[PDB]
Amino acid sequence: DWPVYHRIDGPIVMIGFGSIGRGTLPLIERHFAFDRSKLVVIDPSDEARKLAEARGVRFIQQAVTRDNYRELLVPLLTAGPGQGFCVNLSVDTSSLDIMELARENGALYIDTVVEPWLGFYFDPDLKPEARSNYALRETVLAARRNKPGGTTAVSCCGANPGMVSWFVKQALVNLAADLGVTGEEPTTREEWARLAMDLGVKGIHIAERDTQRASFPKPFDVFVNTFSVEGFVSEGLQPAELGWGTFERWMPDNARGHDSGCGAGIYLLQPGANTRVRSWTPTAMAQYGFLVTHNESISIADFLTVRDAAGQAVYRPTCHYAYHPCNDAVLSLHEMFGSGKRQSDWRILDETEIVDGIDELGVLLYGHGKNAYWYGSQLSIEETRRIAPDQNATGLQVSSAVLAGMVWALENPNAGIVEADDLDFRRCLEVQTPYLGPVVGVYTDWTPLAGRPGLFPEDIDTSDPWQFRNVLVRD
Amino acid sequence: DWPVYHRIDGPIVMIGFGSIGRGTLPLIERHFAFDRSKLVVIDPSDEARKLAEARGVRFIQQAVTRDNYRELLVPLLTAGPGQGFCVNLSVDTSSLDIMELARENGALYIDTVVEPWLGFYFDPDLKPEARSNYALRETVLAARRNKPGGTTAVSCCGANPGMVSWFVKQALVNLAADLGVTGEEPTTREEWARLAMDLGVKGIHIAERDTQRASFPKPFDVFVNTFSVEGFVSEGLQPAELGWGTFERWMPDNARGHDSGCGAGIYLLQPGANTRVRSWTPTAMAQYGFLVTHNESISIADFLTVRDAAGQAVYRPTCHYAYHPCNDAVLSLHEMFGSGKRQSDWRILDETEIVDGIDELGVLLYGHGKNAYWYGSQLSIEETRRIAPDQNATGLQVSSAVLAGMVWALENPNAGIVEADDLDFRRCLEVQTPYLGPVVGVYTDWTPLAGRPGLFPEDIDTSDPWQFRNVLVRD
Ligand SMILES: NC(=O)c1ccc[n+]([C@@H]2O[C@H](COP(=O)([O-])OP(=O)(O)OC[C@H]3O[C@@H](n4cnc5c(N)ncnc54)[C@H](O)[C@@H]3O)[C@@H](O)[C@H]2O)c1
Ligand SMILES: NC(=O)c1ccc[n+]([C@@H]2O[C@H](COP(=O)([O-])OP(=O)(O)OC[C@H]3O[C@@H](n4cnc5c(N)ncnc54)[C@H](O)[C@@H]3O)[C@@H](O)[C@H]2O)c1
Repeated sequence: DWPVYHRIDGPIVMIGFGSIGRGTLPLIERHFAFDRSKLVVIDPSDEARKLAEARGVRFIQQAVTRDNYRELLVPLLTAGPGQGFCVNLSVDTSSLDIMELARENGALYIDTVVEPWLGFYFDPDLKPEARSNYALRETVLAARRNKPGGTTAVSCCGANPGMVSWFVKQALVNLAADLGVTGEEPTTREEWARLAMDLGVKGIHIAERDTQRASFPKPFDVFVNTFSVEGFVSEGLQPAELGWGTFERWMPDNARGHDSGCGAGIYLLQPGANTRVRSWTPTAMAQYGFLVTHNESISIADFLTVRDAAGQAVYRPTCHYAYHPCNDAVLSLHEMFGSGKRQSDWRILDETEIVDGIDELGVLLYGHGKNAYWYGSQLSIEETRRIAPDQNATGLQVSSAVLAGMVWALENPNAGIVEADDLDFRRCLEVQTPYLGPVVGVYTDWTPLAGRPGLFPEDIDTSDPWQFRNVLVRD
Repeated sequence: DWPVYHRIDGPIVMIGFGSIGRGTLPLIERHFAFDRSKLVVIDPSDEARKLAEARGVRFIQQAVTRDNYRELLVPLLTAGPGQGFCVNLSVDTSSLDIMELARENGALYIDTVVEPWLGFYFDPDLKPEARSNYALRETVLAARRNKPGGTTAVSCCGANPGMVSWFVKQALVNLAADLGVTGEEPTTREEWARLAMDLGVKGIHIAERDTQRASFPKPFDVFVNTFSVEGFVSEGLQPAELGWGTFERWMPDNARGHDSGCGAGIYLLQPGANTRVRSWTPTAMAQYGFLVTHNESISIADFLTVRDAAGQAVYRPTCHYAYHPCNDAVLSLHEMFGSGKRQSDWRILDETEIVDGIDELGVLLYGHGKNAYWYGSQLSIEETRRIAPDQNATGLQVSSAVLAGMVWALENPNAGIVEADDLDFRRCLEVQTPYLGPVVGVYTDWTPLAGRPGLFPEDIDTSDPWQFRNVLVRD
């Protein structure tokens, strides 16, 4: 008795059939009506081909490249009779170029990252700033300015970026209610931004702890993760990056801003997966997270910016990832950065290989009158296995978020290029929540200055515990 | 047919019966002749009591403290008929005070660390310099000056500090042959220092990689290690510390020296178990180690110091620990520092819980004509079980070193206060080698600049790859 949300009146082209594609395909088949032969999967991998053949879906074993993407995707997306849907869950392909092609041809589009064409991330002719997610996001914002309106294309609608934007909205509404502030839920961007300002939210961590454990010990010289290894390593080697709040009064010497764009970002001249921050989640309590760059770090800070009449920002929250991956990924990062190079092999943990654990993923709003508030999902691998096949808990949070964005795009098909912060957060969470396990809000009195200073001198700001000065792990 | 080296006619007083005591006692019973009833074990824990009772050995369930150690230990050391042997394998006791008591009463003494009385490691009034192993070692050096000669007391004779001092001497001999350096084998401290200078040894890593894996996944909120958790955490929270070589051109801003003493060391105003360094071992290849303070970092650099007539140091190698512990300890450190406090529970892995792996422990001599040379032990858990009971591979490298130090002290019982660098390294390795598994020398062309600079600017010294400026990892 699963709900069927909408009929798709055209081709469904899934680009990429890795961990997320494999988890999303069953949800698409479950929740949408369409003729079976309308759906086709594109992935160059032989392992992906064999899995698709076993599931009985059409499969085209090809890499989408800058050279072929028009000749390949335009016929597939315009096969008729009506509007198709491009579901982009790949690596090494330009989200912007495919998004623009889909829009030119009237097809809906969704992805989970602003990915560039193969060769971008390690091109030595690029300055660190050009490798930032801020710069990639600005290409999408410029595309929206150049062609406002038109067919809906949802950028960066996964678990994070994606779902966490909806959690921020629900958390802000919950904070206001827990303070006795009633009525008038925000409906415009400026109203959301002023709610965060008015409640005194200084910053937001994307506070995640993955406790999924494997049935085999970590193999030497193998990178192990619960989702894309190539994707995670690629983003881990990008500069550490954060949305930068107006309350901050210190940044590292190797921090830099941007000459252009929305104004909400800084980056550090060091890899994010080797940069630690002090953070907190309900199950982990105090923990280190890695400051891996993510689209929502910028987009959430941008969304919640209040400007004056002159257009200058007067309020903006800090926002960044504080990611504690599964234990085998922690070991994998230690191995990779300690050897100076990528391991010779890698593997993504299948649900059949996971003995227990959860993916605790939420937002940590701090600086307000109740200090810190964590809101998000505590989905376990055991619950995952009972409600959705072919994925672990990490994957289900992502694939259910793509499902939600697809429902929203089908229900709002003339909205133009949108981010997760632009969607109806209540409708999206209504679609996604059956796949999120426990969704809870927890207050804590912890701050980054708990237990500090210790036995060594430290550079801290005791008048403001949540300053980045105190969060960043430094010598 | 294990060799029985000597008969011990006096009391054998073992202070502490933890992981090392439990591995050393069977070796003492195997390799020395004596009546079992002259053994006495002192330990405050019930777990130790039951283990000692299971071996039918006399047990005293007491913590040795500053308030009771004289009245508790003097009768035991002087019970006769022969000369006593105090084997100190404890935590929370003063190595110096117990050592001086033993010498005062004509009893031999051996320990594996310069330990202070309980309370020192976390006294909030102590300046960081006073919490350094340099300072603790200076208390032993002063005792030797104040009372030269006399009954032999062996300070810091475990695997590291201890065995690695003998590896350094053998490695210097191997390097001299391979580099064509001619001359008689050195037989005095000055001649060893001169050999290291003449070979161009810029520095030495105590380069260790523990690959022992457990049969169960790491539990949350449990520190897991292959030896003393309390001792490892205590030394991990002391300042990072190293012997400081004359070739070094740079030290970090938070580095500090010493106004008095042998002059061979610096320390950093940060905990050593959260300080990473770039290093290398044969099985690990390039890896991160932690810069945990160790007595041998100072003692080896001091031993290999060449002075001019004025008394000023003209050559000294850098020397420090570069320790990659077992995977569960790596996770335990990330957990402990990430939370800001010790875990609620801890456990030491038993040989029955270890499924495979080795304790690769050696010395990496670098800066010479063949770049870098690693010499040491690759003892596996499988070999350990075949040759010695009640311990893992980490433990056996330590207990066999205590055995070797005991044999040397019996054959040299009036040598005064001595460090491992002062013992006859060939005789000690003759006793220890049956318990070390493969002992190999390996050259490598790896340097700390391999693959650098990369995607980001780095504060490196391209003129000399082995500078500490290139080894230390900045966060
Ligand atoms: N927003 C989020 O929450 C979130 C979470 C996880 C992953 N992601 C992103 O989703 C994407 C997929 O993650 P994943 O775990 O499935 O990764 P994955 O590595 O498992 O799978 C990637 C797939 O892309 C395919 N591929 C490679 N080059 C291709 C090309 N040129 N054309 C088509 N396909 C190609 C590969 O064969 C592979 O099957 C990644 O880009 C990742 O960054 C987003
Ligand atoms: N040099 C080396 O290679 C090396 C290697 C490992 C350990 N060590 C050192 O050896 C020592 C023993 O290590 P371990 O692994 O056996 O430690 P452990 O923690 O396993 O055991 C310590 C024992 O000391 C006992 N103890 C505590 N307080 C005491 C007191 N006041 N008097 C007497 N006993 C007391 C405890 O009850 C326990 O049984 C530690 O100090 C450690 O730092 C040296």
